[PDB]
Amino acid sequence: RHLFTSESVSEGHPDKIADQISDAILDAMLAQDPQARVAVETSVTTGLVLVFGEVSTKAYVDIQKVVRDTIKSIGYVDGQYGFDGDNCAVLVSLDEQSIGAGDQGMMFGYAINETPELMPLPIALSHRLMRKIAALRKDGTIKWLRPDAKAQVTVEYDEDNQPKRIDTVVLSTQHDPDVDLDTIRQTVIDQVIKAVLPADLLDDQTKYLVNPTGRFVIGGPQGDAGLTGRKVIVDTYGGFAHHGGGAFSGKDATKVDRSASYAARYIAKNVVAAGLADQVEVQLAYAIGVAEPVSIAVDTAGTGKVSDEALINAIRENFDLRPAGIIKMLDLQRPIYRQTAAYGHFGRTDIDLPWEHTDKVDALKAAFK
Amino acid sequence: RHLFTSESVSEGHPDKIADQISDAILDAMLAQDPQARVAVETSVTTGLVLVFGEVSTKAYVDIQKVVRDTIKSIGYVDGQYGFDGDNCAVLVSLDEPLDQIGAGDQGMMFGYAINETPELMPLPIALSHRLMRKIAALRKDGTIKWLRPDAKAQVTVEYDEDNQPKRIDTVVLSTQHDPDVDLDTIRQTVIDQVIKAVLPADLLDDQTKYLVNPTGRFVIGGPQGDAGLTGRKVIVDTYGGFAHHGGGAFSGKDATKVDRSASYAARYIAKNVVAAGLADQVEVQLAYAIGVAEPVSIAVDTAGTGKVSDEALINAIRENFDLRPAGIIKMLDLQRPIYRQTAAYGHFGRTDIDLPWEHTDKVDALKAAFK
Amino acid sequence: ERHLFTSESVSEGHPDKIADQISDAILDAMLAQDPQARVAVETSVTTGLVLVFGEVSTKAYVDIQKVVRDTIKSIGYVDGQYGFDGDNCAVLVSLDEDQGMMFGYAINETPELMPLPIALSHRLMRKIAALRKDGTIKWLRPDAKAQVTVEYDEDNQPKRIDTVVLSTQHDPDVDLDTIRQTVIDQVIKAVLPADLLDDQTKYLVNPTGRFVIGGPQGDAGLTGRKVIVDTYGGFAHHGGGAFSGKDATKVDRSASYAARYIAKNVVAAGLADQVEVQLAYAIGVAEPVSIAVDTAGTGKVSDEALINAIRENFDLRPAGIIKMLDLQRPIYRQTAAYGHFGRTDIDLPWEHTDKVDALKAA
Amino acid sequence: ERHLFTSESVSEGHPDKIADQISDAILDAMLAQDPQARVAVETSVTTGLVLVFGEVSTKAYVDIQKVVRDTIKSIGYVDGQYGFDGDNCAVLVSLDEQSDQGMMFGYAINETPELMPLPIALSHRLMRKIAALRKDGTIKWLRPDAKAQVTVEYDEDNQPKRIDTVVLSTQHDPDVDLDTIRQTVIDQVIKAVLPADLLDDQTKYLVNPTGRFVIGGPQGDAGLTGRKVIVDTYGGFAHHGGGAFSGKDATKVDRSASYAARYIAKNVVAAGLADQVEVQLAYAIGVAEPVSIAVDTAGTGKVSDEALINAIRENFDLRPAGIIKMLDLQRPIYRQTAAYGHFGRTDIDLPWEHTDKVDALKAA
Ligand SMILES: Nc1ncnc2c1ncn2[C@@H]1O[C@H](COP(=O)(O)OP(=O)(O)NP(=O)(O)O)[C@@H](O)[C@H]1O
Ligand SMILES: Nc1ncnc2c1ncn2[C@@H]1O[C@H](COP(=O)(O)OP(=O)(O)NP(=O)(O)O)[C@@H](O)[C@H]1O
Ligand SMILES: [K+]
Ligand SMILES: [K+]
Ligand SMILES: [K+]
Ligand SMILES: [Mg+2]
Ligand SMILES: [Mg+2]
Ligand SMILES: [Mg+2]
Ligand SMILES: [Mg+2]
Ligand SMILES: [Mg+2]
Ligand SMILES: [Mg+2]
Ligand SMILES: [Mg+2]
Ligand SMILES: [Mg+2]
Repeated sequence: RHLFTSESVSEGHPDKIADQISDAILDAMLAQDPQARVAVETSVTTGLVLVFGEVSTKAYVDIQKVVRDTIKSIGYVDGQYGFDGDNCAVLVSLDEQSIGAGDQGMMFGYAINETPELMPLPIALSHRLMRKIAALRKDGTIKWLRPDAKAQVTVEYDEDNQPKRIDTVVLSTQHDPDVDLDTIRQTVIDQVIKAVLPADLLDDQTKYLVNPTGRFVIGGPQGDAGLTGRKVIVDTYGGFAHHGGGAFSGKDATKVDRSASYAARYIAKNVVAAGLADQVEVQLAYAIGVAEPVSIAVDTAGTGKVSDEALINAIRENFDLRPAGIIKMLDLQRPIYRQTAAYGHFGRTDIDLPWEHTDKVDALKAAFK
Repeated sequence: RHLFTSESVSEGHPDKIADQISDAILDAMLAQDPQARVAVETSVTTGLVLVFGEVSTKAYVDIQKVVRDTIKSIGYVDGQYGFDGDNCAVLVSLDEPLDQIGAGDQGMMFGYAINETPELMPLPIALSHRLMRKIAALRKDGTIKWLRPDAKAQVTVEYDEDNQPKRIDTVVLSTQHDPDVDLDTIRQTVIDQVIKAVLPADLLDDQTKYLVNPTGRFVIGGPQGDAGLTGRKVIVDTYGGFAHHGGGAFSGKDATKVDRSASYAARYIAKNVVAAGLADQVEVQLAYAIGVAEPVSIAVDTAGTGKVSDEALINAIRENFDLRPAGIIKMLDLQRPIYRQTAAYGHFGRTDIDLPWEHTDKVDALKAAFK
Repeated sequence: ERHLFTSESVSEGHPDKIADQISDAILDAMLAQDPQARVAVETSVTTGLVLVFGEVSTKAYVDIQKVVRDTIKSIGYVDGQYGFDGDNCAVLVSLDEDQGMMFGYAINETPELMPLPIALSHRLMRKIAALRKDGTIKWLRPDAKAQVTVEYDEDNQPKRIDTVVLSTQHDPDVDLDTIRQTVIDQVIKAVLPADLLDDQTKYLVNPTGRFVIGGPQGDAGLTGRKVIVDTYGGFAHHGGGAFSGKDATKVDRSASYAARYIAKNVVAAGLADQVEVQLAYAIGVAEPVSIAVDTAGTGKVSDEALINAIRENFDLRPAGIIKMLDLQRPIYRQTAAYGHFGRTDIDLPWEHTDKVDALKAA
Repeated sequence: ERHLFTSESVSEGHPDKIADQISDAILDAMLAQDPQARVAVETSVTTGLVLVFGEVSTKAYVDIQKVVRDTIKSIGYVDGQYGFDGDNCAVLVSLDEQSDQGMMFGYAINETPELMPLPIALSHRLMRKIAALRKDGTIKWLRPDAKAQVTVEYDEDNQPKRIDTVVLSTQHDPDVDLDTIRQTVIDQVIKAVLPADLLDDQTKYLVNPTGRFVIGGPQGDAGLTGRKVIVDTYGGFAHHGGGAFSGKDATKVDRSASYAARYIAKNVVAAGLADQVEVQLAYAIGVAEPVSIAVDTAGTGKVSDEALINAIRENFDLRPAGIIKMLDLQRPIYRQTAAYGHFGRTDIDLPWEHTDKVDALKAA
């Protein structure tokens, strides 16, 4: 029985709090200094936010205000949650310091026509569940919802490895303590899960598990811990793709780890959007102090409507893949990163990310003329 | 040109300092309480070690002593380096059949093995690990007294049309050193006593690029200029990006965490399959459901190197491995202090230490399943 | 020119007192299992944070996190609406493994033989706290402060009470007029002696106004930054140690307790109306090398003769003081708020007047 | 019975003084750009750690990390030798952004030219000398952390009769034996600073009686802002309202009125209106002027107490705002006070140590 599970987490999850803080600080600095170099880790545990890293910028930023404001947007805005943007400890250890690649790295991109956003079905549905739960909290539709939430979607795959059905949805949400489990369960199933899962993939055997922990009143960093870059699979493709092993949040586009991974997605997505494959993993190899990627591999899983060598050729001709090139190409020296630090860097329908534009379709179509 | 790069890092790298501390605390507790539940993150920056997490144990452990002792073994001792086990800040924020123990995460875990190396690991990650382990051994036995703990290796292997390892294209190796040694000496010494001591001669040619400390001088390192966190070397810890990920991290977690135990089990499978000659390579894929001991689903990718059916191989695995969380713990004897040693130079492919999930003692069981 | 003198006291809830009580709660925890425990434990508290740091040497097993969080809960920080909570705040722990002057003071201004300003300040903070904790006033929150200005006559006798300033943390659902009338009636008028009050006595309750979030939230607190509050409200001189976080091995603490024990017994015996006792220790000499005494000419006896009675009736060696006052017991958390001296509400050995007959007889 | 009195001072290197200097270095940094800067900055220091925390409200842009690490380097913790280092130690920062019915006491006494009690003054002079000798490189084996305790013997009339005991403990490189440490401190520090006319063959000199002392600063110990208040003031000769100075801008009457109280005491005694005086200021909530001024001359008054209080009300602006203008306190002048005493300073120029109100008081 071919079953595959992917997870996503809300803005409220401690690991995502860390990622959003790291990227909020990045935005704050790019907002004043497009040239800002940034390398900012965040750690969060019971009542604590430690920010630490190197930075090099002309920008003047009140880190405390950025951290506390980020935590408030997420929804931690009164002490009944245990965690509060105004009342939590914030400790800061920042150093201040004011082409060609710096890492001998591998970066991977992926796309697949399983969903309109060209993402695998499990990660895409997980993301849509966390984004819906969050929207329902924030617009005030469900007043008892608290920030921290998690979804795991198990999809059952065919003989052809096509998505046959949805086997299990696990969804856990933080809530006000004045709401009983039966209400939380019925409400999530009805207004979150059944609002987002396509009806044609559900049957009477689909398992819906809401808050299997039971009550979940105190959350965020309170019982738990959270760190920058511990939701890499959530951040990318839910484990459909390979990894060079950087993490994104807290890093400016100077970091090819981040910029080439965005570029790799841009390629994969345009290839599949153009119909040149049903799925493709793009593999970029950089050498230290060589701008151009030293090597480009491509895996279509034999869904390629074109040669592998011919596809690699189209990509070398229509994408600038030098670190500097990618920055100009995707316009990455702008404060666009806080919004990526929850609900996935890839497959985003709710916000406009440059590497999700399908504006290289005509360029690629034309390359076979 | 089909090129593929993997990195490994020394005990001295800040991310690995974090991983070793988290797992040193785990060992300390298992050493007194095999039943110890542990979830311990570590963060390290300039002169600082923050330890934080949940724990539940009958053990009495001096966390400060464990952290400072771990940092000293790594080699940060007697105040030379700017990071020191005796002199650094340490802050601690700690909270306080075999069927019916089912899984807690609705997770995916992956295992991998490939006959590219005797340890049955991909060539890039394996060589990277061997370089960091050699540099470390040479420091610690005192063969090269000017070496400092923090070091990094990136090995680029060139693959032919059939994706077989053709040659070694580039080795990048950066090491921390005493400031009284010039770059030319560092470079010639690393090339001769580390790289040429470890890279198989038959994969080297006059076009192999050796870049040692391409940044230049590297005197202050560890957490000093940098930052390090538990579970930010997951690719280093596993298969150098040859395999897929459910997205746990290992260090700081007791074997109660199926994220860790099933990943160990998945390697044990993959390695025994390939060791038995039932494939040249296999990725093993385990799917667990919340509160179901048995994996709900097992997939297997041989890349058409399978000497046996996929359905028949999955069958042999279900018959010869206990894959219940509790089962894996008994099977691999995981309630022992065996984890500090995994937190640098890879969890997989280890020839220098004895890890249960690296034993090839299920070969005859699997061979026998096809006669 | 009006001879006015002001002293302040602060509640368990004040951030500096939170620090002092945590440091001393950890000390008690260890003495409770190991009377020989050596302890030197500083605490710092700011927005949502408690850093504990210091040296310790003990056979005791103590969960520091549990001690810190339990201390903070007793103080009354027990739900997140206060901003500060024993369950939800950050707790960081950094625990490793004198040629001095000390001063004592006593004065017959109050039955406890303390200066009137510090004594009244302490009684106000102790009453406000009792009223919160027994649930008499449900809208009170932990953090509170009192400043009592006493007017002194010619002869420097307490003539009247000029001003009482009292500021308390409260639930936000209670109006200022209610807070003021309630504190005046159930705290101030319950504690200030009527014979020292007149129609000119100024009562200022929460002159800042509303005060809903407090403790370490807006502020900062450190171990040993309420030394004047802890002692005699500025009537006395200081060698300049602080008490909380230190076992009785620290002569800074033990000799200061001993100095009070002397002063109090001298004045209780009627040998003076007031006395400051001054103890000088030399490094590696058990006995104090020198004892001075200032009666402010209220001495019923010679200074040299009084010093003589003290040398004859008190063991003043560090070891001696520990045995004499039985100081290797967990009795210190109690002292870390509402004053080390003049305590009628708890039993401290250095407040016993059991050496009166010994000094009368001399 | 022998009337003996001991005061201590500590070096820049002592952990409590490291905390005080960091808190005041941050204050200076902000006043340097914003004279109007409101500041309330605590520092804590333990093994390899500096936590900075407090409220602040300023137009100034300050790299706190750079200020902390630079302060620690001046103190002498500079090249990874000592186990505490300005470049290698942890620095954590928790600063919030916002852009008293008190007693304060002053004291002066003609026991020393600076008009300070002899014990605290001599203690300060020993720590300042030990520090100068380290920093100018005269004694290369000295390390930052050091402590002095001076016991003075007093007469029946409480006049300084002699110096009974000097205790001085210094941190040192481990390659130097105790006999060298002792002879060097006695010769180049103690005998360089103690007035010969107060020494006799009974004067006890104890140098490093503890023994070896190679690791110090915050390493084995802990240090906090405002735990050297007696050292910072008058060595226990005076009374205390119970503020601490370092980390606080002059907006804090705790600090500004204490400076003002010293300014008064010193000018009174400098004018010869008394041999010693303790000045006592009482402030009431919402009254700029001190509500009450007491004065204790210990019967050394050459004038009435009521007449002296009158001269003080007529010649000093004692309103919080008044004191700031009077002593020009909205300037970066505070880092220098955070070691070797706020009062009696001969080596630096502090406004509250000027004796420029003598003629005003003489004339009254
Ligand atoms: N001047 C230098 N020259 C060379 N190497 C250095 C220098 N300074 C630091 N390093 C090393 O480079 C490391 C950073 O590499 P890396 O492993 O990428 O860091 P990371 O903090 O784990 N981030 P990332 O891999 O991008 O997700 C440091 O931890 C040191 O090991
Ligand atoms: N004490 C708790 N009570 C209730 N729910 C909790 C508690 N602790 C954790 N959780 C929930 O479980 C989540 C942690 O699970 P997970 O997403 O695996 O995070 P992680 O362990 O921080 N990261 P990783 O190891 O990289 O997979 C929390 O964010 C909550 O959703
Ligand atoms: K966690
Ligand atoms: K880093
Ligand atoms: K101290
Ligand atoms: Mg985590
Ligand atoms: Mg990287
Ligand atoms: Mg890192
Ligand atoms: Mg998980
Ligand atoms: Mg304070
Ligand atoms: Mg002292
Ligand atoms: Mg101390
Ligand atoms: Mg005050």
